[PDB]
This record gives sequence, structure tokens and C-alpha cells, in this order.
Amino acid sequence: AMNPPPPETSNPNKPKRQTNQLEYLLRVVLKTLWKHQFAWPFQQPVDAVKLNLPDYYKIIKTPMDMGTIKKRLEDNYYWNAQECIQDFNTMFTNCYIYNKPGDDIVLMAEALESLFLQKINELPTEE
Ligand SMILES: COc1cc2c(c(OC)c1OC)-c1ccc(OC)c(=O)cc1[C@@H](NC(C)=O)CC2
Repeated sequence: AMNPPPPETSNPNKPKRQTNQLEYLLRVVLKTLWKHQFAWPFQQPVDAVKLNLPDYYKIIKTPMDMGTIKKRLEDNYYWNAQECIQDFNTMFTNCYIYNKPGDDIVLMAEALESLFLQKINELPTEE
């Protein structure tokens, strides 16, 4: 039924950086994933209330989604690119854990992960 508070996206106590790698993650990596036909389930936190999933947040204790990642990039939440890459991986891994191979949702996540891994590959050298 109830949703947990979303992952943190604002914290003036957390140190942050604006870097070319983080700029790339927003302007190239998130932009490309966001517009994908399979993005929609990943654009906001899993809504246990709306989707009637009483068990989701019992199984998934570190939830993540592109809506949260988007806020984090736009509001300069991160110290480094690795932090952001970890959020994407957490999001994919959550999906694989909660669901089973060959589920539509898993196929959709797998397709997004493929685009992601490719963009991550051309990540600029840090300045
Ligand atoms: C009643 O409708 C929906 C209900 C759910 C989901 C969903 O998006 C595909 C829905 O469509 C709006 C769903 C959503 C997101 C997930 O993670 C991003 C997930 O792991 C898992 C899911 C769903 N599990 C699947 C698709 O096997 C269960 C909850």
C-alpha cells in the first residue's frame, strides 16, 4: 500500500561537484535513456499504492529510478560519475531481482541497460 519516502535528492550537507563526466551523464546518457520507448516504468519511483504491490518494498530495500537520477543530476547531488552509474545499476538490478527473466519489464530494463552500457563506454576522460 504505502510508499516509502523517495531516495534523497537534495542535501546541503552532502558535498558535490559539477564535472564533465557528470555533465555527460545528464546531457547524453540520461537524455537518451529518458526518451526511449521502454523508459516509462523507470521514469519515477515504483508506486506500490497505484500499482498494488504490497511486497515490492519488502524485497527492494535500495530503490532507484530515472526520475530520481534526473533530479540528482539536475540538482547537482553527486560528487562523482561513479555515484550516478551506481544509481543506474541499482535501478536495473532491482528490476532483475524483483521480477523474472523474460518478463516484459525485464526485457525493457535489459534494452535500456544496453543503451546505457554503450554510452558509459564513451564516457569522457575526467578533466
Ligand atoms: C498495474 O500496472 C503495472 C503494475 C506493475 C508494473 C507496471 O509497469 C510495467 C505496471 O504498469 C503500469 C511494474 C512496474 C515497475 C517495475 O520497476 C521499474 C517493476 O519491477 C514491476 C512491475 C510489475 N511487474 C511486472 C511487469 O512483471 C508489477 C507492478
